[PDB]
Amino acid sequence: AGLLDGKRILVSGIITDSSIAFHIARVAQEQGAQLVLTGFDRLRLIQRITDRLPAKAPLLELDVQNEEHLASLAGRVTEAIGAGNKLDGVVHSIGFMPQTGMGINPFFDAPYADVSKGIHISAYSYASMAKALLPIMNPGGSIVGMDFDPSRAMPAYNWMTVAKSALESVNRFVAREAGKYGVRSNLVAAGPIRTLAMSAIVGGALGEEAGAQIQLLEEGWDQRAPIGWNMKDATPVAKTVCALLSDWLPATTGDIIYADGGAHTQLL
Amino acid sequence: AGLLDGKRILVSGIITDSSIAFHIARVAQEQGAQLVLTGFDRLRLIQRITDRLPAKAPLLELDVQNEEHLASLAGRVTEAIGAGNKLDGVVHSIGFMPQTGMGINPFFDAPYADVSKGIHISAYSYASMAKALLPIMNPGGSIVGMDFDPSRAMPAYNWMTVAKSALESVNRFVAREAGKYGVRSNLVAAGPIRTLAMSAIVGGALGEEAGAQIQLLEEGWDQRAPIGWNMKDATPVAKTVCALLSDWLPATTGDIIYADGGAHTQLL
Amino acid sequence: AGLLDGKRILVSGIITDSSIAFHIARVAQEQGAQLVLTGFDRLRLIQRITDRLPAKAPLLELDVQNEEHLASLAGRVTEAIGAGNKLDGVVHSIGFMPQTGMGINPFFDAPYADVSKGIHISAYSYASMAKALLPIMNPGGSIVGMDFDPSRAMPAYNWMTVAKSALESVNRFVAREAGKYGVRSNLVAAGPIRTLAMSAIVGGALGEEAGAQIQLLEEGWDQRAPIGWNMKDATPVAKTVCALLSDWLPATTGDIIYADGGAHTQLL
Amino acid sequence: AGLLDGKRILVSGIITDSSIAFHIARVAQEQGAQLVLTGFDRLRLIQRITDRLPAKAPLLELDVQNEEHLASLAGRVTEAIGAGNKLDGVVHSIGFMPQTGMGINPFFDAPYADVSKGIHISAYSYASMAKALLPIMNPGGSIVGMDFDPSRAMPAYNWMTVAKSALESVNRFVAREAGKYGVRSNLVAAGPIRTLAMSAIVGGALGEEAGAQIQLLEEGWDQRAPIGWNMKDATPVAKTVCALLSDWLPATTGDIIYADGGAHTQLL
Ligand SMILES: NC(=O)c1ccc[n+]([C@@H]2O[C@H](COP(=O)([O-])OP(=O)(O)OC[C@H]3O[C@@H](n4cnc5c(N)ncnc54)[C@H](O)[C@@H]3O)[C@@H](O)[C@H]2O)c1
Ligand SMILES: NC(=O)c1ccc[n+]([C@@H]2O[C@H](COP(=O)([O-])OP(=O)(O)OC[C@H]3O[C@@H](n4cnc5c(N)ncnc54)[C@H](O)[C@@H]3O)[C@@H](O)[C@H]2O)c1
Ligand SMILES: NC(=O)c1ccc[n+]([C@@H]2O[C@H](COP(=O)([O-])OP(=O)(O)OC[C@H]3O[C@@H](n4cnc5c(N)ncnc54)[C@H](O)[C@@H]3O)[C@@H](O)[C@H]2O)c1
Ligand SMILES: NC(=O)c1ccc[n+]([C@@H]2O[C@H](COP(=O)([O-])OP(=O)(O)OC[C@H]3O[C@@H](n4cnc5c(N)ncnc54)[C@H](O)[C@@H]3O)[C@@H](O)[C@H]2O)c1
Ligand SMILES: O=C(NCc1cccnc1)NC1CCN(c2ncccn2)CC1
Ligand SMILES: O=C(NCc1cccnc1)NC1CCN(c2ncccn2)CC1
Ligand SMILES: O=C(NCc1cccnc1)NC1CCN(c2ncccn2)CC1
Ligand SMILES: O=C(NCc1cccnc1)NC1CCN(c2ncccn2)CC1
Repeated sequence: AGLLDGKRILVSGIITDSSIAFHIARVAQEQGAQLVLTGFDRLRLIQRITDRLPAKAPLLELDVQNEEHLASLAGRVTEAIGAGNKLDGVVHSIGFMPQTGMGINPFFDAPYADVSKGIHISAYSYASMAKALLPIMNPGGSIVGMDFDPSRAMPAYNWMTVAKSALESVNRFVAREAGKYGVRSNLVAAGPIRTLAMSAIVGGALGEEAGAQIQLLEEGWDQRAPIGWNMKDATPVAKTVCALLSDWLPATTGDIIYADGGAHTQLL
Repeated sequence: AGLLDGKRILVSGIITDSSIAFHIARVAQEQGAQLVLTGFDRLRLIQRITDRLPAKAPLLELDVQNEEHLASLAGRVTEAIGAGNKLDGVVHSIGFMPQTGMGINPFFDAPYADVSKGIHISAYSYASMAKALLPIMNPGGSIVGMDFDPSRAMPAYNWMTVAKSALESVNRFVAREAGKYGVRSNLVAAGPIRTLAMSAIVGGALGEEAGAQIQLLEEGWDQRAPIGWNMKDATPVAKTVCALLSDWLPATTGDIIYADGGAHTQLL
Repeated sequence: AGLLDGKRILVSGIITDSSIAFHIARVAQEQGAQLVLTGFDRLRLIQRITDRLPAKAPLLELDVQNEEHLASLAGRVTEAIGAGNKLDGVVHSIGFMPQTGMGINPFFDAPYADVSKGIHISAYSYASMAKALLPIMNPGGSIVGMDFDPSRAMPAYNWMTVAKSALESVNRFVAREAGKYGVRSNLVAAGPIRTLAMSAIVGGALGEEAGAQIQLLEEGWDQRAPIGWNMKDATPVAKTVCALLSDWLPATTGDIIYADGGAHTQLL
Repeated sequence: AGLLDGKRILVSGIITDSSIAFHIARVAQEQGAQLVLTGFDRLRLIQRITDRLPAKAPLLELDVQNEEHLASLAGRVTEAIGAGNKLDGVVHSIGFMPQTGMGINPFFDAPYADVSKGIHISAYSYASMAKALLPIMNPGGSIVGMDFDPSRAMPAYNWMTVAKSALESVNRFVAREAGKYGVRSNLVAAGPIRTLAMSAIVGGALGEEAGAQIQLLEEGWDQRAPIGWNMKDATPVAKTVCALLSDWLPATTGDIIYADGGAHTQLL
């Protein structure tokens, strides 16, 4: 009798046990959803990590920059869920920006080849995934992507902020296409989460200046948030994604839900 | 095993069977919530209307302009739910603007005494209700109010648009105070709903010009909405309010959720 | 050969030599404008203060809460500028909120009579002034009001923030009416300025807590602003108001121009 | 005694007599500015077109995708304005999106190679130009770029809307870097202008459906604008760019000024 009882949902973006997608997958399974998982490059690691989920789920390879992977995706998902069955939900939890684009060097020194790779994976792929999966989605379905509020500039995040501004625009166009299938498209703008990569940045992987800036930036959320913010807890973010995958927000599309403790609503 | 199983929720704003609050109350009861209702002026009518809800609920008198009604509210609610029990949710579904403020005459011709009455009932009362009820709310609780997107000016809505801009500001301050109690505060910005008063305006109760403008304004929503908009169906709005009252959006506060078919995200 | 050569402009809001309106008036006169000034309550003080402006200007009494003052305003201005002449510009630099509404006590403890007085003077009066003066304004004319960004909640500003949210909504409706006369209506959202009242608040006139919060709040602007922010210098704000009064922003109306050093565009 | 008397300004983006940059260049020269022009690919055509400007100006070749052109730009500008002299202003009026990205085919059918080329020219190049020219800019200087409001999705504009969302984000980061030189960075969001390319689209160059959608979209501006909108008149847009290049908006940076007749402030 869970929130997502009987729903078939595809979850992308698991790489480690600290991935936001790992927590989305765990909460969705606790709420009765039947999952299909997609992974990039390190498939042996991803299978070993996902063995720790409450229930066993099939794992499919998906590199969003690979045209062949995207062209065969719908057929591979149909084989995993069985003929005559369709998806009720899709979770995009994919992001990447080369070090040159995220504070290892000044904003002006990031080459366009690096920025373009980052925009392909972080923004264009949201449209790529919707194109591939909408023909195998049921009416009343839901597509959810992960965002980080880019309305104002900030230190070190640099070109990844630009990629998120592009993603928010892409989401509004995806909602127009998804609407024809009776499917909603929305993003969850989360507060900062201490994943393995974020902890490494704070530890100085992109230089001391960038590390100090990210640490101070992350600390501002708990101070501003009227209900506080715990960067070591991904469960409130996972619950918000599940709310959008459910039948309980049926009139919301092309939109952004903020799971940030209310920090974006307060100046100080 | 409903979305709101075991929750004690106060619902204000029922006047007829077409009130948005009537639909919020019905959905909340179908989802296992135990309600307390508040009504203004026509208590015999409200009792007769609420006899049609799935379950019987106690009805309390509340005029938000009456200081005595607000001062005794917490004690009257405690008597209705029993000593030692507290509320888990509060629904503000209250609004009013005199005819002079809503298109019966030009924008510049509305006297301040009329505008002030409208702002008292539609915006200040959101803070009044939170002040009265937060001392009897449990941690993890939720306060929800009804909004109509006022970010851009529009024909005929006139000073009620100004009252909604004030309400959105009030909501951000209420979230600061509610946070100290472990309580969230949010608004649902709904698309237009054909209540008795809205149908009367379309029928020309505020003059032909205002009626023609409101009819054309309301018709724009379904055209712009990627998933469409049915002004004769309040159920998607009621479901969204219940989503905010639940434990499934635990990191959202001082915010606005749009239940408008995605119309605010599209230009044409 | 100044920016405003030959223009007839009404400037409201002068009380002391630290008033934002005093600096707007000085810059407008240096740029060739012919002024008419309006003052409230302390007319002997205002005449003595305005004797320090580069040129002598007629001073008229205007209490925005007084219906008689507003009804006679157009006739009194016509007498001052001469029959057959009209205004090219209007500056609204009026604001007030009782101490109960600005941090001397908690947000929930401000009585509605006090909040209503504050909203009348700070927001409704923008519509009152436009109603009185549009019949004596030339096509190509400009109305400008003073704003303080209220999109996010902040400590101590409390109900004055709510009044500014209402003012921004009022400005969008005033633009609809002013457009029929070929007149623009806009607001300037300024960064914090150390006027006599603001210095007194920092000095603890509204209590130590409010003073400490306002001081820290004000200090954040210079840190966030890419070009910095000097709270002791009103000249950049006065120049921005003159830009809107000129013929150089002819396609901007119902809008907000930010003269805050770019602080609102940066998170940290 | 013009608005820009004695200022040295670089203007990019002239291709025909209908280019927005042609009108910016003409108004800047009428206001006393000394110009340097940059052109792409068709240099013989651009020289012939710019012979019609009020004053003769040097023309330099600049393809924003060419690393060599950008590396030599500052030296070539210094040679044109003379040693010991620096620029006071820079105008970015550059945009491009392949037909696949602007309605000749569905949104999902635009290949990433085409979208990436469009984002390089329309958004990344704003950062490229600032990097090349800031070392030869005077304190008090100004950088201005051209925008088209992308906050909401719209028919046919498709991936060019996504490119504008990226440009707005880039502008906020450019303001951080430019601030170190005492230079402002802002965008002008203009209403639709009937350039040669826009007239060809309305005439069906990108298919009948796209043409019909663009014509209806463009027609909405004049209806919504409180002061109206003339798509055949670029002079109000050129005046707004000159206002930002002047000393009259000295506290505005990382921002957007809307020269759209106030259309973005009104729903209907
Ligand atoms: N961590 C935070 O503070 C935070 C906050 C808000 C939003 N987000 C967003 O949440 C999402 C998930 O990030 P995360 O923080 O969990 O980090 P993560 O490293 O755990 O997840 C990112 C995922 O992207 C995948 N990926 C990269 N390139 C790919 C490609 N070519 N094809 C397919 N998959 C590819 C990686 O394999 C990985 O699984 C991202 O969109 C991120 O921007 C993160
Ligand atoms: N109908 C729409 O199109 C629409 C759309 C979005 C939001 N809303 C908002 O939803 C809310 C509910 O409105 P509705 O459309 O259901 O209409 P409604 O007439 O059914 O409800 C408004 C309620 O306000 C109550 N009220 C008025 N003055 C009061 C006072 N002094 N004290 C206490 N209660 C008082 C009335 O008794 C009534 O129950 C309002 O805030 C309205 O602005 C309506
Ligand atoms: N000082 C700041 O930090 C700051 C920043 C942004 C915006 N503002 C705004 O600028 C405007 C001017 O304020 P200021 O800071 O120069 O302070 P101020 O005290 O010098 O000016 C406010 C003016 O309002 C007038 N006023 C009050 N009640 C009135 C009434 N009933 N009728 C007519 N006039 C009345 C006062 O006489 C005074 O001249 C206000 O709208 C204020 O909110 C101030
Ligand atoms: N026309 C409108 O309705 C409208 C409205 C708002 C904003 N804009 C924006 O105004 C700007 C100017 O466009 P326009 O409408 O005057 O059209 P336009 O065709 O006259 O100008 C665009 C310019 O971009 C140049 N360009 C293209 N690729 C280039 C490259 N690789 N290197 C250098 N220059 C390159 C072209 O040569 C041309 O001069 C664009 O950013 C456009 O998006 C246009
Ligand atoms: O989006 C975020 N974090 C949000 C944030 C911003 C500021 C402060 N705290 C948190 N992280 C993603 C994670 C995936 N990516 C990545 N991972 C590995 C290598 C390269 N890139 C891109 C960045
Ligand atoms: O907020 C709305 N409607 C939203 C809307 C706007 C534009 C087009 N369609 C819908 N209605 C409320 C209802 C309660 N009020 C009221 N009721 C009775 C008498 C006076 N006022 C105030 C107005
Ligand atoms: O709007 C402002 N200041 C903006 C601000 C906000 C936060 C930090 N720094 C600056 N001041 C006005 C001034 C006129 N008013 C007033 N004056 C006298 C007595 C009562 N009220 C109302 C408030
Ligand atoms: O940005 C605009 N127009 C704004 C607009 C949007 C919707 C309705 N009316 C106007 N035009 C530019 C012009 C330069 N570009 C271009 N030119 C030639 C070939 C390819 N691309 C890119 C598009």
